[PDB]
Amino acid sequence: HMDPVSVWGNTPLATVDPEIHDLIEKEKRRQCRGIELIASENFTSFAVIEALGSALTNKYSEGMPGNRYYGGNEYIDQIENLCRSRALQAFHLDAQSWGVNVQPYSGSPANFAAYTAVLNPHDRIMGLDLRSGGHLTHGYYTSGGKKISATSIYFESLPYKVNSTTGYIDYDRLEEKALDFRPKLIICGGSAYPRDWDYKRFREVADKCGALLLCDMAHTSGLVAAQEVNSPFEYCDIVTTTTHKSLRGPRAGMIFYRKGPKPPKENAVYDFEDKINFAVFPSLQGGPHNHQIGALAVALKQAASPGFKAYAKQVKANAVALGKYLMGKGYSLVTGGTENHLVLWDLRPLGLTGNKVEKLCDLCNITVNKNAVFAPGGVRIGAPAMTSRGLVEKDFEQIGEFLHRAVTLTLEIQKEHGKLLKDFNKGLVNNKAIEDLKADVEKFSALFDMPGFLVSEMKY
Amino acid sequence: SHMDPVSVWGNTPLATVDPEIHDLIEKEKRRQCRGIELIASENFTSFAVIEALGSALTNKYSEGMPGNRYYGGNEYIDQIENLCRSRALQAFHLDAQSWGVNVQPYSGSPANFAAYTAVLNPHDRIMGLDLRSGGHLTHGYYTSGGKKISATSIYFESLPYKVNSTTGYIDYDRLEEKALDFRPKLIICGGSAYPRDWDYKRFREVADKCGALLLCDMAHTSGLVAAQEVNSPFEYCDIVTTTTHKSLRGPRAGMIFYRKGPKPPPENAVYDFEDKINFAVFPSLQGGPHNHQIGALAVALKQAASPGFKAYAKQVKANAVALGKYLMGKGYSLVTGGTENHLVLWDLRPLGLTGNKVEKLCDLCNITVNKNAVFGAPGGVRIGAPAMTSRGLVEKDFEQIGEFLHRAVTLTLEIQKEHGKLLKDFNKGLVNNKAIEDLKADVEKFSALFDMPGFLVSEMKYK
Amino acid sequence: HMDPVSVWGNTPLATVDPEIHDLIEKEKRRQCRGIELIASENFTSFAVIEALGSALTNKYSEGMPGNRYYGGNEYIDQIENLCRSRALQAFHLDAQSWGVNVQPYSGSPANFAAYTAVLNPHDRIMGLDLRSGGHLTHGYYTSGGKKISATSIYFESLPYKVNSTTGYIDYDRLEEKALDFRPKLIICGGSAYPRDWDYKRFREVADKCGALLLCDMAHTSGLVAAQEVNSPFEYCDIVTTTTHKSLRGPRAGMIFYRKGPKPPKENAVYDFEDKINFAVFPSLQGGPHNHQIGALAVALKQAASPGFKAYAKQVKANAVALGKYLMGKGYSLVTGGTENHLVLWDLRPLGLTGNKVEKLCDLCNITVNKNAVFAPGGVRIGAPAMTSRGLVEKDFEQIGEFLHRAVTLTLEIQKEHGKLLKDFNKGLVNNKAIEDLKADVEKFSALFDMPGFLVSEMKY
Amino acid sequence: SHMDPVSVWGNTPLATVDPEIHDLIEKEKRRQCRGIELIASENFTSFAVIEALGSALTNKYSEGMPGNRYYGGNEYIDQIENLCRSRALQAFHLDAQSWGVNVQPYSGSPANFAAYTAVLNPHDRIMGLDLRSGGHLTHGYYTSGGKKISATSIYFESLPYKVNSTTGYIDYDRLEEKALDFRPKLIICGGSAYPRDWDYKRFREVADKCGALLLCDMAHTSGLVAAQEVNSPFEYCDIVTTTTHKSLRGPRAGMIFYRKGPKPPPENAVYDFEDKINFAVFPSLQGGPHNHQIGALAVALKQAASPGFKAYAKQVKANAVALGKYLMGKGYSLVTGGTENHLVLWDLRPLGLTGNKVEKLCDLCNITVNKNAVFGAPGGVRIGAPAMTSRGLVEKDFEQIGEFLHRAVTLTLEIQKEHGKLLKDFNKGLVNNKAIEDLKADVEKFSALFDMPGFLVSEMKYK
Ligand SMILES: Cc1ncc(COP(=O)(O)O)c(CNCC(=O)O)c1O
Ligand SMILES: Cc1ncc(COP(=O)(O)O)c(CNCC(=O)O)c1O
Ligand SMILES: Cc1ncc(COP(=O)(O)O)c(CNCC(=O)O)c1O
Ligand SMILES: Cc1ncc(COP(=O)(O)O)c(CNCC(=O)O)c1O
Repeated sequence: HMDPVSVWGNTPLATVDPEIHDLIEKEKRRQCRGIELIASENFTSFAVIEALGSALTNKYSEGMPGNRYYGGNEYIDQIENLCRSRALQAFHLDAQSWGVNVQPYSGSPANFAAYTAVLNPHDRIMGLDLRSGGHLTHGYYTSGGKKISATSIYFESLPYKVNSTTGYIDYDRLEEKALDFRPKLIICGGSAYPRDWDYKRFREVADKCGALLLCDMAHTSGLVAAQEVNSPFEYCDIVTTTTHKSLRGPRAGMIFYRKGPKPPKENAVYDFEDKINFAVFPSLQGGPHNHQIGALAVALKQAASPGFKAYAKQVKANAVALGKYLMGKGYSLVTGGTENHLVLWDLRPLGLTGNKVEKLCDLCNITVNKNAVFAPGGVRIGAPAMTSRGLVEKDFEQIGEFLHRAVTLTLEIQKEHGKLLKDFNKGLVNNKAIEDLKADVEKFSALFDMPGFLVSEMKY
Repeated sequence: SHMDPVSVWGNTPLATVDPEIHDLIEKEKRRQCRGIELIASENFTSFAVIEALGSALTNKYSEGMPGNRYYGGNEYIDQIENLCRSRALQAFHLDAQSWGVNVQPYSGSPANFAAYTAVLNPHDRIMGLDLRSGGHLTHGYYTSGGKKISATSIYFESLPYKVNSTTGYIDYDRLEEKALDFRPKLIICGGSAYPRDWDYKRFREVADKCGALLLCDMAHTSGLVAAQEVNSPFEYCDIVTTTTHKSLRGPRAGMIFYRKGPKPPPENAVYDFEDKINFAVFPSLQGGPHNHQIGALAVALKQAASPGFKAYAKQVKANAVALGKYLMGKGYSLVTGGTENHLVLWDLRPLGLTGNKVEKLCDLCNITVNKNAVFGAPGGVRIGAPAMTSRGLVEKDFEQIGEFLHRAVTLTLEIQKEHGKLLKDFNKGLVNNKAIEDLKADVEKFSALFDMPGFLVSEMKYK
Repeated sequence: HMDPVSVWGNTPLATVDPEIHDLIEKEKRRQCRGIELIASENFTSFAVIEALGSALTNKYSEGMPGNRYYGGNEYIDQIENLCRSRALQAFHLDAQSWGVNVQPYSGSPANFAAYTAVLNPHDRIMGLDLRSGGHLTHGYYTSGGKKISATSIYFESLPYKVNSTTGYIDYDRLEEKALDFRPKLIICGGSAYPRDWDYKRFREVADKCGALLLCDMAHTSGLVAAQEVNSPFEYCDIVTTTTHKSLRGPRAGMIFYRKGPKPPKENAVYDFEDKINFAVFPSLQGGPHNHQIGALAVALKQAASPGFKAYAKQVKANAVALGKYLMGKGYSLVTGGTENHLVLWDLRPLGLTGNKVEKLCDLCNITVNKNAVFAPGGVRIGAPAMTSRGLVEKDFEQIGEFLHRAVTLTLEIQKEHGKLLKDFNKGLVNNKAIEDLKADVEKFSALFDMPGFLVSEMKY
Repeated sequence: SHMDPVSVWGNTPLATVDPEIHDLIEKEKRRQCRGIELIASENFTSFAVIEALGSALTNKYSEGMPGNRYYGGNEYIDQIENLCRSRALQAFHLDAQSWGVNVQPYSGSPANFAAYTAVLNPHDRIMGLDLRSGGHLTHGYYTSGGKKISATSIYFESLPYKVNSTTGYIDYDRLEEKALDFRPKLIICGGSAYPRDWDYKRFREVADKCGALLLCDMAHTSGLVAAQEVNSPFEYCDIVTTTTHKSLRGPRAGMIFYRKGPKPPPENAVYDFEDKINFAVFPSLQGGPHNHQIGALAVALKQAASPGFKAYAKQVKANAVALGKYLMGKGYSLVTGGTENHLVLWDLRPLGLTGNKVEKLCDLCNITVNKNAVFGAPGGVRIGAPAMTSRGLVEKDFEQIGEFLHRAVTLTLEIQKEHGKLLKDFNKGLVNNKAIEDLKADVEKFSALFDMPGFLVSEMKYK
C-alpha cells in the first residue's frame, strides 16, 4: 500500500529525516559562529534560497526558450528569459552586442562548455598558472606531465605566470609565450590574483597571435556588476563566470558572448551565440536546473540594486583595511596591497608554510586556505562573506588582530616543537592559548547578523 | 550611499524581494498540479527533499572528498556527504566492500561524462544504444551528415547499436557483431525510451568477448532498481551511473557507482575504479560540490529505502502496464507490444500521425507527453507513469488517463482529416475548438482530485 | 692522408667489399634457380636497374619541378616531369583531369601521405579487412584493440569484409557499415583479393555516406596499365600505387589525384593537387630519391609498350591456367577462380594450415606466403614474377604439378607425425622425397631466361 | 601479339631502352663534376655503393626483421641486413649489448617519424631546434599564422627552441626554461644549419630535469661522428636517428639507433626501445624494406670504418674552417663567427643582400649554395664542404672556392647598386653579363682539375 502523499511528500524535513535536519542545523551554527575568509565563499539571501528550494526542480526543459524539445515550459521560459535579461542588465550590456546562456550547472561546466563551443579537441589554450594565481579549469598538468584538468586532457594548455619578484602578471613574458606557442584561446581572470587585469593588453596580445580572448570573472563578478573593477566586457570575446562568489547568488555559471557586427579589423559578425548555446545543450548538459535559474534571476535583480553597489565598494575597502592592518604589523602581501576582494599573504618571510597557519586558524573557526605565491608559502584571505554579514572597516581591522594572534601562536608552536609538520601537530593538542582565541572568535562572530535564515529560530 | 541592512536584503522573503519570480513560481506550481504530467523523466519530489535543497548548504565550498578536502570548515559537510554515500549503497543493496559511489556529479550528463573521463583516454571507442532506438545523447550521437552532436562523440569515438527493426527489442546478435568489428573500450546499456528490461548478463557476455568495460546508465529506472522491481545492473556491470531526479524521486543530481575489491578471474588483482572516478569528478571536471543537492539527495535516498517507496515502484509499473493494456485495447500500437518498466512507447505511424501533432494538441489540454522516435519526424510519443503515480494515481486512474489520451488522438485525427496533413493546415484546427476546451477542462477536473507533494495546495497563490 | 678518389670512389664493388659482392651474387642465383610465386614480387629490367644505380642518388632536390628550394635541378626537373607525364600516359589519363606525384619512397608512404592530405588526425577510414584480403596500410587493429597500422594509430579505421561463404566483397554489408560508421575515406583495393573490383559500386556507396574514395592498386597496377582489369580512375578521387609489383618497375609509390572541374553533383573544382603535393613535401618526406624517379620513368615507358600489354594478358592467363590446374586436382580456390594476377588456395578442406605448406615449399625453392581466407588456412600464389621470366600456360601448369607434389608430401608428413607444428617439423629433417622435388624445381627453373642481369656472367 | 623476349626488354642496356633518360642522366653526370657543389647535405658516393644500389636486391620482398620474416626465401637478405646492422654499430663504436640499430627507414624523415611513433602517443609534446635557428622540418614546424606544416606538428604537439639572438649559439638557459613550462615527452637535438657542436651532456641534464626522452638526429654530421671528430651523441642520448647520404657518404637511407640493456639509476630495469622501434618501422609505418639500399648502406658503413674515411672527415672540417677564415678575412660575417663542423653559415644582411640574390647568381656560375635563415627573406646562405672534399679538395682549393664566392658576391652587389634592390630590378643584371661568364668559366676550369667518385669521367657521353 502506497504512503499517502501527505505522509512522505508534504511532511517537513525535521520529521522525514532528523539526521540530515540536525546536520544542516549544525552547519547553520558553524556558518555564523566563525569567521569565514575563503575568498570564493559568500552568504546568499533568503529569497535566493526560496527560489532554490522550489517546485522548479521538478521540471524538465531541455533546450532553451522558444526552442524546447517538449511542452509545458510556458512559465520556465519567462523565468529563463527574465534571468537572461537581468544578467545583461547587471553588467550594463547592450543586448544587440551581448548574449548570455544561464544554463551551466556551475563554474567549471561553464568554462568547459565555452571551450567546447569555440575550440576543437587538442587546440592550444593559455591560462594563468595555478601557482601564479590561476584556476584548475584554465589548464593544469604536473611536473611529471600528468594531465589533471580536463582542459589539459582534452585540449593542450600552457600557463603564463606572474613576475617572479613583483607578483604582477608578466605581460611581456605573456606576449612572448603566446607567439612561440600560438594558442587559439587565451584565458584571463583568476582565483588568487590580488590586482586588477589589463584587459586592453590581453586584447593587444590576442590580436597579435590570432587568439580568442576569454575572461573568467568568477571571483570578481560582483565587483564588475558594481563597476568597481575593470570591465572585461570591453575587450574580451567571451566572459564566463560563477554566480555564487562575489555575486552572492546560487551556485551556477553563466557564459556571456559577443553578438552583432565585428569592430572593423571584412564586414562580418560574431558567430558565438549558436555555438555557445549548442555546446551547453545538446552537447554537454542535460535538462537545465530550473530552480538554480530562478534563484539566479533573484540574485541578478538583487545585484543590480543601489544597496549592492555599496556592498561591492565595502568589500574592496574591507580587504584594503585588513591589508593595511597586516602590513602595519610587518607582514608581507603579494604585490603589497590589493585592488579587489582578497589579499594574498606571503608567509615565507616568517619561515612558515600556508598549511600550518590554515590548520591553526581552522582550529579557531577562522577558515582560510593555503595558497601558492609567485609547500604553499601563503594564505588567501577574502572579504565578501564577512562583508555580507555587515562587517565594515573597524571590524576587518579586528579580524586582522585575530589573524595576527593566530600567526604568533603558530610561530610560538614552531619555535617550540620544530619546522616539520609532524612536530607542529604536537603543539596543537590541548593548547590553552588556541582555546582562548577560539572563544574570542566565537564571541566576535556572534555580534553580527546573518542572511539566508533567521538566527532567532535555529535549533542551536 | 550605505549598505543595505542584512534583514532587508538577506532575510526578507522571496515574495517581497522579487514579486516577478515569486509570481512565476506560483504560476508554475499551478501548472504542475492542474494538468497531467506524463514525461517519463519527470517526478514530483518530497517537501523534505526541497527543504534540504533550499538550505544554507549552498554557501559552503568543499572541493575534494570527505576526509581529504582542500580547506577546512567541512566537519558537517563530510558527515552529510558520507551519510549520503552510505545511503546510496543501502538503497541499491550493495556490499560496501564490493561497491563505492561518488555523489558529486551536478547532474546525469556530468556523471556520465565524468565516468568516461575516468576510464577512457580521449578518442577511445564507445558503444551505446542509438538515439533513434531509445538511447541517450550522452551515450554518443552524430547525425547522418557526419555532425558530431554529443560531447561523447566529440571527445571520444562512438558507434551506436540498434533495436530489431521489426520487434523493437535490442538486437543482441547485432550488438555482438558490431562490438567485435569496432572493439569499443566501453559498452553502455540503459536508455531514455526503451520499454523493456535489459539483459545485463548478455551485455556482460559481449563485453567479456570483445574486452570492453560495461557501464549501465540507469537514470530512468533507478527507482525501479532501488525497489528490486527490474533486473539489477550491479550483478554484471563494472560502473553504474545514474540520475537521481527521475523514478528515484530525488533532487536533480547524479551518482557514479564503481566496483571495488577483488575480481573473479590477472592474479588476485583488484578493481582500480575508485581513484580514477573520484579524481575525474574532482579535480578534473567539477569544482566545488553542490552541497544542498547532496543533502537533498541524502534525504531522497533514505526515503527511497522505505517500504512505501517499494510500493510506489510497484505501482508505477502496474500503472504503466494498465495504461498500455488500455491503449492497445482501443486498437493502438506500442513498441514491443507493451512494457516492463515505467513507460510506454506509442507508435503513431499506424494512424498516419506524427508525434509532433499529438504532443502539440495534448499540451493544449494540459497533458504533457513528448514526441519520440520509434525503431524506424518522430513517429511516436513517449509516456511515463512516475510523476502521476507520485500523486496517488492507481490503475483505475491511469485507465482514465488512457481515456483522455484516446480523446486527444481522436481530436487530432478529426483535425487532420478536416484541415490536412500539412502542419500549416493542422494548426488551423486548434483555434477556438470547444471540443478541445471540454477536454482541457475534463483534464483539469480529474487533476484536482489528487494530492501533490513538495508544497501545500492549500497555501498556493493561484487556486 | 686521404685515399685517392680512384681507390675508394671508383673501385668496383667486387673489390671494395667482397662480402657484400658475394651475398648479392648468391641472391642472384637464388632468384633464378627457384620458383618465385610471391604475388607482390616481380623481376625488373636491366635498364630500370641502371637508372636505379646512377649518379642521380647524389642530388638533393627538395620541393618539386619549378618550385625547388635551391638550384642545380635543371636536369632532375626534366626527369621528374618526364616521369609524371609517362605516369599519366601509362594509365590513359587526360592531364587536365588527373595529376600524379611520383616522390613517395614506396607504397606505404604513398598511402600515408594521401591520408595526410585529405584527412585530419582521427578521421574515420574504412578499408578491406586484412583477413578478407586487405593491406596493413588500410587499417588494422587486433582483437585486443592494439593499434598496429599507423593508419589505425593516427586515424580511426573500421574494416569491411568479404562474404563469409562466397569470398567476394560483401557490397551490402559494406554499405551498411559505411552508414553506421560514416567514414571520411573509403579505401578499395587489396593484397590477396583474387577478383576484380566494382568501383562503380564503391562510388555508389561513397556518395551515399559523403566519403572520399581512394583505390590502392599496388598489386594490379600493371594489369590496369594494359586495360586488363577495371580502371579505378573512372570512379575514384585518388589512386595510390606501388611501382614494383605487376608494374615491374623500381620500389616506389605514386599518388594520382583528380584535377579540373567536378562532375556536376555547385560549379566547383577538385582541390586535391596542392594538398597531395604538400603532404608529400614538406609535410612527410625529405628529398626525393631521384635515382628511384629516373628508374620509374624507365619503367613507365616500358609499361606503355605493346610488349607489356602482352605481358599483362599473359600474367592473367598463367594464373587462370594454374588455377584450373589445381581445381582439376580437387583443390579449393577462394571464389573458385581468378580474374587477376593471383590465386588464393584454401587449405582447410585438406586439413592443412598455410604455415605448413609454405615451409615445405620454401624447402624446395618454391616461395609462396601463408595468407588468410574469409592459423591462416591458405596460401597466396601469384603469376607476375615467373611470367616476366617468360613462362607461359604449359609452364604454369607444370608449376601446378610442383605445388600438387608439395601438398601431397605435406599431407604424407602430417599423416605420419601429427597435426601440431612441433610434429610437422619432425618430418622435414633429411626427407629424401623433399630433396627429389628441390632438384626437380632447380632443373625446371634453369630452363628460363632472367631479366635484370646476365645469367651468363654471374659468379655462380 | 606476343610477349617481348626477356633479352629484349629485360637485359638490354638503359642507353637503348630509353635514350631520353640515359641522355638526362649523362647531362646530370656532367653538371655534378663541371661545377662546385656546396650544398651541405650533398655528397658523392662511391661506385661500390652505387653497384649495390643498382642490383637485383630490388626484387626481393622481405617484410619483417632478420630471423622473423613474413615469408621465406630470405637466406641471403638476412645476412646482408645483419651485416649492415653489425657494421652500423662498428662505424660508431657502440657496444652491441648497449645499442641496437634498425636500418630499414627509407630515408631520414621516415626514420624520424618512425622513431616518434615508437616512443610517443599521438599529440605528445616534442621540442626541437627551431627552423629559423638551424633546425629541421621533421623536428616540428608551424608558421606564425598557425599553419601546421611538418608532419611532426600535425600528429604531435611541437614547440621550438632557439639560438641566442645575438651570438647564434643554442640558448641552453632558455631551452631549460621552455622544457620546464611545456614538459615535452621528447627533446630533439641536431640540425641542418647549425655551425657549432652540441652539448649533449647539457641536453641530457635538461631532459633529466623535465623527464623527457632525448633523441639526437645526427644526419648532417654522421660522417664526422663515425670518425670521432665531433661530440658523440651516444654518450647521452636514448635514441639517435640519422640519414646515411650526407657526411656519411652512403646511399639515401636512414637508421635508428636505440639504447638497450641496463640503465644506470626503477630497480634493475632495462631499456625497452628495441621492440617498439622495429615494430614502428614494420609493420606500423613501412612495407617491404628496400634491400638494394640496405646493401649499398652496408658498403658505405664498411668504407666509413676505413682509415681513409677518418682522414676524409678531418679534411672536411679543415676545409670548412679554411673557407670560413678566408671569408672572414675578406670582411664577411659568419653566424657564431666560424665553424666546428662541416659547414659555414654566412650572414649576408650586413651587405644588404638576401640569400635569394646570392644563391641565384651563384647557380649561374655553377656554384650551388642554398639560401638559409639566420638567428633573426632568408638573410644568409649555407655552405658545406663534404661534397667537394670527396673530390679531393684540400685547404688551398677551398680558399680558391672562397675566392670564387667573393667574386660572386661582388658581382651581386655591383648588380644591386646598378639596377636596385627589387628582385625585378636584380634580374636585369644577369642577362649577357660577360663578367659572370668569365666566372662561370673560371669555375668550370677549376672544377675539372679534380677527380670524381661514382662513375668514370673517361666514360661519360658529354666531355
Ligand atoms: C538515460 C539518461 N541518462 C542520463 C540523462 C541525463 O540527465 P541530466 O539531464 O541530469 O543531465 C538522461 C536525461 N533524461 C532526459 C529524458 O529522458 O527526458 C537520460 O534519459
Ligand atoms: C576563477 C575561477 N573560475 C571558476 C571556478 C569554478 O567554480 P565551480 O566550483 O562552480 O565549478 C573557480 C572556483 N573557485 C574555487 C576557489 O577559489 O576556492 C574559480 O576560482
Ligand atoms: C638534420 C636533418 N635530419 C633529417 C633530414 C631528412 O633527410 P631525408 O631527406 O632523407 O628525409 C635532413 C634533410 N637534410 C636536408 C638539408 O639539410 O638540405 C636533415 O637536414
Ligand atoms: C595492396 C598494397 N598496397 C600497398 C602495399 C605497400 O607496399 P610497400 O612495401 O612498397 O610499402 C602493399 C604491399 N604488398 C606486400 C605483399 O602483398 O606481399 C600492398 O599489397
